[PDB]
Amino acid sequence: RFDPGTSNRNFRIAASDFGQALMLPRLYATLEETAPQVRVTGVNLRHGPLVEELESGSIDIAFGGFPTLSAGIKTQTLFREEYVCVMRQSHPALTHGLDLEAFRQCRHIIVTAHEFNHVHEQVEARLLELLPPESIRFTTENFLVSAVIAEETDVILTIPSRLARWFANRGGLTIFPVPIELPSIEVKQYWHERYDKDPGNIWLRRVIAKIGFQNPPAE
Amino acid sequence: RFDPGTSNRNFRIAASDFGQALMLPRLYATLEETAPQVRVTGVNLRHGPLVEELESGSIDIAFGGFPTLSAGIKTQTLFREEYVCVMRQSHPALTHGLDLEAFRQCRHIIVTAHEFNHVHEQVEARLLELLPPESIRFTTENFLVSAVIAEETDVILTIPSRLARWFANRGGLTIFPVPIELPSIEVKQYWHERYDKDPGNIWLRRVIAKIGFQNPPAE
Ligand SMILES: Oc1c(Cl)cc(Cl)cc1Cl
Ligand SMILES: Oc1c(Cl)cc(Cl)cc1Cl
Repeated sequence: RFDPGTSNRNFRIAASDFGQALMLPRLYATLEETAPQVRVTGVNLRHGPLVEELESGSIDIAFGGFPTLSAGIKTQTLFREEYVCVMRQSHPALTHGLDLEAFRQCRHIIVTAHEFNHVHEQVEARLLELLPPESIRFTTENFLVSAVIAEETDVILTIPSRLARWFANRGGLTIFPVPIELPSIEVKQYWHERYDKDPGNIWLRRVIAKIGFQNPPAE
Repeated sequence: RFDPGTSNRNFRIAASDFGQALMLPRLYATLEETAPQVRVTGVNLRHGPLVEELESGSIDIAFGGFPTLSAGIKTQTLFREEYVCVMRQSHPALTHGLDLEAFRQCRHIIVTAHEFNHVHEQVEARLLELLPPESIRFTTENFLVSAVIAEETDVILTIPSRLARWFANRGGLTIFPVPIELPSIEVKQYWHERYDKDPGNIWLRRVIAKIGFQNPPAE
């Protein structure tokens, strides 16, 4: 039996750093108003098979796009996302703009996700195919790290538009279209069928389904 | 064995997400001007022994504070850091003040570092000791994630002052002293003695030793 109003359960959500930054603030009001002793922990993605973390209960929900989670896994598709490019407000390419070749000759920072089997790996692969190897100056596993490096140096960064907009709304980056075609991605929450009937998991699942991920955090 | 002006070597630096965000932008000018094909990859901290990653050449340099790195390891202490608290400018306790009692009754997000054996674990331990368990609403392994969440919710975040001051520029955090006695920490670069004589490693270490970590990134 799980009662949100009195529980002190610590829920663990596996997600990229941006996924955590997107999710947790949108849980705050719900926690404050209805589950004041419930704790939520964001857990970084690891190389091991995520399905086993979900099966054992060491992760309650995975939040992201995880193409290799299937067998033994239930899902709810939360939203669809598209990629854009960002550069800092004082980037010298802004004076005359970029055609596709000038883009390829700029310096880039890449977020790598193939080691975590996160759907961003599809974009990573396309960028690695597109770009001259010497054009790639930085690599990182974390989205927020790459965004703040783009604010402080002349590197181009290709990222989900929700992440881009968060920084653009604060003044630090400007957004422009990716000059090649990239897939859109589906972001979902995932749980193991072993916990499909668990009252705590069900509660968190349903809370997440109520979240508006295109809007500011409530309250 | 190594010439920076022509090298296409990919150096891997292990660090917290803030450490990566601190380090890489401060390498950019050096790379642009003296080593245009050298790539730098920020690598997240992991639960396994970091000494083995340095030993195997899997990581070139570790950057941060790692109290369990010793046998087989050479270090250079780069700077000392102290902690502060941040809260968003629209947080209620802003006016009241942040006395210890009011601090304890606020909601907190804690950056957990003990699993990575990073020196922030010392501050983590002090907070967990003083705060009631119901005061801790969120946990994350990522400093930048926690800063985004503090910017967007009424949680209090206790962090290195260099992260706080820089992060408070955009968006709107207010910095407070922590009403707890906290140690300062030493930030160092770490390498394995096996690569003490590797010319590529030597070059990168000396570049790092010339960085002003108290100043903005060059350019
Ligand atoms: O991991 C992600 C999540 Cl959960 C959401 C978005 Cl929009 C992007 C990423 Cl990379
Ligand atoms: O990992 C860190 C580094 Cl490398 C530098 C500072 Cl100032 C703080 C942290 Cl948490």
